[PDB]
Amino acid sequence: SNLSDPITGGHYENHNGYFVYIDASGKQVTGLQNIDGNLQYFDDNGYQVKGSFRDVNGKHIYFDSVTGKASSNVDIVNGKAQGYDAQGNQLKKSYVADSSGQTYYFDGNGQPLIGLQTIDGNLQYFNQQGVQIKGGFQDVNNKRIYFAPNTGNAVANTEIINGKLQGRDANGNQVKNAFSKDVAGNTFYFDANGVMLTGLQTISGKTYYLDEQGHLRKNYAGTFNNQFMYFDADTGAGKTAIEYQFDQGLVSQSNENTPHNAAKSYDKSSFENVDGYLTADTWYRPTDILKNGDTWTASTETDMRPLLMTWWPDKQTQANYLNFMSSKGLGITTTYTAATSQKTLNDAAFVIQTAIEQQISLKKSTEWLRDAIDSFVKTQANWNKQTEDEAFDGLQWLQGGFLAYQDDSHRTPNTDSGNNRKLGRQPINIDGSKDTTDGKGSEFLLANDIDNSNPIVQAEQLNWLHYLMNFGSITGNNDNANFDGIRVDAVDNVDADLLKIAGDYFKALYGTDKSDANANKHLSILEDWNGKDPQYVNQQGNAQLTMDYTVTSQFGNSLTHGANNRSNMWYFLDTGYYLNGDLNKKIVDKNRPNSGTLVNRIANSGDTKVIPNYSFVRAHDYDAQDPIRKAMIDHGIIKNMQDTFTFDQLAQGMEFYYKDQENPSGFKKYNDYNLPSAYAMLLTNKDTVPRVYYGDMYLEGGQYMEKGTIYNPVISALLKARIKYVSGGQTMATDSSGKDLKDGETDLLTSVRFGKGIMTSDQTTTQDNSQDYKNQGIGVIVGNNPDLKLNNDKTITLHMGKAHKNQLYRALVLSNDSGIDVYDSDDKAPTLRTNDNGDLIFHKTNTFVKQDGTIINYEMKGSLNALISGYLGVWVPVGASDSQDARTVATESSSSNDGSVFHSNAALDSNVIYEGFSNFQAMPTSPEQSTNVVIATKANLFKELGITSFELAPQYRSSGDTNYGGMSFLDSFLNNGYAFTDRYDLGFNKADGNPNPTKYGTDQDLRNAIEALHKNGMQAIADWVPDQIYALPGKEVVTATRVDERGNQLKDTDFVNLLYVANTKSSGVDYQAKYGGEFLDKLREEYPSLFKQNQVSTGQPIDASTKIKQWSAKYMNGTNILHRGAYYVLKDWATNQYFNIAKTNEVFLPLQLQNKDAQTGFISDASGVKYYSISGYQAKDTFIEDGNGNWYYFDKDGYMVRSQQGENPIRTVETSVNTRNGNYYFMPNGVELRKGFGTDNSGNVYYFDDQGKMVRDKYINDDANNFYHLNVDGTMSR
Ligand SMILES: [Ca+2]
Repeated sequence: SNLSDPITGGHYENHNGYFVYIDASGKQVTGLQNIDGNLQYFDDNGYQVKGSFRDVNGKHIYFDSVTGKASSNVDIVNGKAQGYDAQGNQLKKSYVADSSGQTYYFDGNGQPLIGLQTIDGNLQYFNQQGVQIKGGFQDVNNKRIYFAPNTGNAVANTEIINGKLQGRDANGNQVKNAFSKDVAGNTFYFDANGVMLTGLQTISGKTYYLDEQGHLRKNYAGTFNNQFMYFDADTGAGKTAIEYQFDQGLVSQSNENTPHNAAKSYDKSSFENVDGYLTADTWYRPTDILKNGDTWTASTETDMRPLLMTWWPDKQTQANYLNFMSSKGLGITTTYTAATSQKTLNDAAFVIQTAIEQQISLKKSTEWLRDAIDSFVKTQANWNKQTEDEAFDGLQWLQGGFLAYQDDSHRTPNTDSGNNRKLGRQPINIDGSKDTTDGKGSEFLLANDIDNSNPIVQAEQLNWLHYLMNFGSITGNNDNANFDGIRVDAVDNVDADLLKIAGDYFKALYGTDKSDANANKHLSILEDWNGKDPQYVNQQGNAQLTMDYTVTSQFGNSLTHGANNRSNMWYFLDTGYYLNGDLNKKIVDKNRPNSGTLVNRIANSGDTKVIPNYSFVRAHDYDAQDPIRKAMIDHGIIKNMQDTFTFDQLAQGMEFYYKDQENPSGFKKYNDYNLPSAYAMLLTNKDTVPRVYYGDMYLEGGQYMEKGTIYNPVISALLKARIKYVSGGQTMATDSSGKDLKDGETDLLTSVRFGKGIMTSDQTTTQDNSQDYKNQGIGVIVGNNPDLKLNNDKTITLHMGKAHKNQLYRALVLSNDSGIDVYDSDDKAPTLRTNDNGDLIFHKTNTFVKQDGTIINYEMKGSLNALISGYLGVWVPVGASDSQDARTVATESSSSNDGSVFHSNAALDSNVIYEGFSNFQAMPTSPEQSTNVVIATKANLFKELGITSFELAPQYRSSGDTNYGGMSFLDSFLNNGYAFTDRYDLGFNKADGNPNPTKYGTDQDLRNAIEALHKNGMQAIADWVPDQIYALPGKEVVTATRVDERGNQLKDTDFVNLLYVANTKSSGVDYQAKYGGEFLDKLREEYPSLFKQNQVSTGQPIDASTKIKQWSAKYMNGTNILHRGAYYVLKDWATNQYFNIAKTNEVFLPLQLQNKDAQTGFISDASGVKYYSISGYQAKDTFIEDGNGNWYYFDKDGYMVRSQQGENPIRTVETSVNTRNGNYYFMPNGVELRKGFGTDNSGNVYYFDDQGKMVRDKYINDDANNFYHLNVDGTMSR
């Protein structure tokens, strides 16, 4: 178990080059101590010991030289070596490696073994001091033995004696007249004189080829005797490759059972199917049924049987089916291989059929068989994800990989999109001009990706958008229960036309381009992560607000992420904005490489036009999802981030996450540092709409608003202070000039706001002579160094401005060693008065006086606790009225002719968005505690924090645990609303009348929540989620290619243009059917131009001429891989045609099923070799694999390709299956060379890969460390 009980909550300190550990108590630690799972030791002075042994109790414990952690070592004790484990026990009969990477083996007495030894059946050598010889020869006994580099085990090896290679075996004896290897893995042959042989050699009646170096060449084809010869993969022995290796002659399969097992009918009646095609788990209606295994009786429509009882795609599958069903008690357990004769396999299928009919009679059911078939099917690579090339790079990380659907009118016309499906039309690639680069958008994200490039689908997205912005009017005839603005989810993963469609809709219906008051009545945001999206959005007129990741990113590097090494606060300034960082001169740099922060705040007087934006520190999807899961992983609750977790599992993890977040130590493993300081900056910045995350205010798990966070009071104060004081111009500075700090420099950031009409440091009074400014403005000081101590001389200054000369200021918020104090009003806080120039001066030590109460002492000291790791001071002017409001109302006048919607100014800055949900909330324990019920009772609270818009979670009904194939995502099983089946169901009752809330409550709860926010003068934001939809219940057959997030075919995939069963069709009787397209006709009549205006990506306008009441594949770009297999849709290998039964004039079935004679096997004729598949058809223009694993290609004429004498064996193949195109090497018996070198008629050597294709223009490596190069023309330079 444990040598010492663990301790937590104490910091490590370093004194005089040594680590000390100080307890939670504040006590220095001596002796052996398990601290946070690591066993460590401190001597009597309290210093930590590293790379030395210490004696505690009966244990001799070594501690590591880097970490000081207890680990195994060997100590020379008195005269002798003795091994020790991590717990300090002398080891017996065990290997141990010491500090220097040497290995000993200690015996029963603890004494190391010396000399030659056999251990666990391994021969090893030890030097006279007991050390293990590794990676060298050694003359023990008469003999000479080589010992392996890591194991130290005896192995054959070669060395160069004099000038000639010699071979040494495992026993240390030289090798004479035999094959022997070397450590690398090369085989040589050594003659009677000991000397290695070269070239072509015949020994023991067999011929081997040794190259110039003497290496035995296996799986090597070439013309050695002026006649072809292929050298074996097993032993390298030469075969003439004249003998055919296929073991299956042409045989007829028809017999007495064929007419009985044939299909009753060739159509959808007698065959289970998808769009006419058949699947591996298809059941069919045979003409007759061998009831009970005795008597054949005509079948009744309900007597369905599995196709795999009677037919198989190939012999391998047949043999596997037989072996699998056998193991389940259905007959003699059989070891069948593809090599087993076809007659034998078919006979064995029938004894299994008989047994099947017996267990059907015995059980009076077929469900046991459904489960047996289903299980067997998943076993086969062609019918599972093994042929789907699961990958996790990029967005594939979420669900394991994507399939892009194709326009294929010949095979899958229902699924044809009518030449739509333009992928990756993100803002920067809206016109496809970056399709060949990484600037093509990652169109595929999650689930079923909707084709937003299709005009018809674009119209439907507008219908949905109308439905949300009139939700209340339509669903409750309540014109006060309507959403006011939107958030556009996943901007970079959809067609950017949607932004224009949304923008123009808002223009038409609300005149958002007419005034700031109209625009700001419908606050709308974008989830737009690309670093070039801000500038796009601004070119297109800011119809929705861009995020400002530049500021969120800098919070990450300078405050929020990591215990120690953080970027300086200097980086917030982006001094590069000005030429030569001339803060003195302030000349703007007109021509920089598109870099830096979106809005400069060094001296922002409102004089330069800037891009309007929202900003945040954290989000429901930023710094939440990963930490919450890392916490679960760290405590063994789940293994992987994509792992499925239950709600209970989430709750347990959440308890650790909370413990870490509130940790008094001040260290955070999963959670973010300095959130209060980050909000202090977020909430005082000019030219932004800040957004506040629910999960920084309340705890992210459990019930909605169940418990506030420790940050709540500080952030609540900042929010109320923002209403009272935050207006006017801004400045921002740091006691720093770059990455590195000079002697006095603290790297403390100073951010100031001046008051309503005050735009600069030196401005003394407003132009309009308003006095509002005097009691407004704010001062913020922040640091990222919890070990910050000022020099005695040093002074830190807030330039509150020449509009605030001689004024008294009081603290709103001040940090200290146990927390951050919050001062709710002037009387309770320390005051400090500004000088003649308007500066508040601060020293290492300060003596502040309260306005009436007392004298206060306060040090400018970095602190470390749960609320901060650094410094935070905020100061406000005393004398602020109780109802003082510094905000600017938005003006109804047409201020701008620029065409733009949003404008960054004091009015827009007066808004605050509250993102009011967390993805990790628990499900409501009762209807009364549902989020939207709570929001209604609590609307008041947010009015007083200055929230002007409430961003509600997506209200769409969760797809839940439903999972038709593939990886489920956390959105779905956590019911957060981002994963949904029905876009229009926002919590309606079941059709039987029973309640059916979402995670957030019923549809009435939502309308009440929205109204309540309007009664308190707040807007409601709808989450618009056009990228995807989950768990569609209806199957269709699509043509699919395996693709990465950008829709580019994976480099090494056979999955190209294959038929696949996907879940793409909606129920048709859901709320998408009720409300789909219903509002478009009214909209076209009222606002024609929306439907006549051309969209950029398509050159076309949106098309409301077709309505979408039911989703189906034709409106989709693709899906995450569904784990069904590349050939779950059944196909004949010979002709490559897929089976179908939809229309009687174009039926294709295996011939057995139509009571015709199916012949199968290889048959020679005067012209060449032919092959017939199990379904009875001739192989033409296709690759075919025999029962022994050999591959062949059959040409257009139906003949196996084979090399002729004196002619080039390399052939260029062009097939119906395009992926297989390439240069192949076929032997005289037609076998394809794979994973090996092949000589042409002229002596040039080429290499052919795992699948037989020639490899060109690359270096190729070998298991024995041999390197070769292949030229562009294919030849091997080597
Ligand atoms: Ca997409």
